[PDB]
Amino acid sequence: ERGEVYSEKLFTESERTYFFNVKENRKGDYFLNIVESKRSPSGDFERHSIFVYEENINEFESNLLKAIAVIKQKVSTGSSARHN
Amino acid sequence: EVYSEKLFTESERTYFFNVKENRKGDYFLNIVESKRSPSGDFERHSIFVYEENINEFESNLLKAIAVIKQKVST
Ligand SMILES: [Mg+2]
Repeated sequence: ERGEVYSEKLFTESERTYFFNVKENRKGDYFLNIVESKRSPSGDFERHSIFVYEENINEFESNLLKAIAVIKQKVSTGSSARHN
Repeated sequence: EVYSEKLFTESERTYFFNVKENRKGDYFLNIVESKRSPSGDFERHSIFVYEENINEFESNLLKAIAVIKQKVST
């Protein structure tokens, strides 16, 4: 697909499915498009879409990594330890 | 609300990076894009990611971002 540089889909075990897209504009600049597609209880599809331009990618990335770190800090890990 | 950071840009787009806690105590990420219309009204685009999907969401986001970062350094 012309104008579409990269596209990946992520299914989850929840009603949320994500798309990670890299598109090219008229000038040849790239931009990111993150889409969440949520299936409502009724069966309708809600699409939430965020755009990030080439110029703000670095800051977007470092801020994403900082927010995710807060969650990764919280989450319980793999640990003679016996689970279940 | 566990964490909240705002990213201003030199454009009509502002981003929010939020970490919230639900009833159960599970964390979730919320990425918000605030788009400023010429009139002065704000468009809010919001994405939620549950704790259990955070690793896969992050690695997929980083793979897409890397594609852009590789272009700009070429
Ligand atoms: Mg699913």
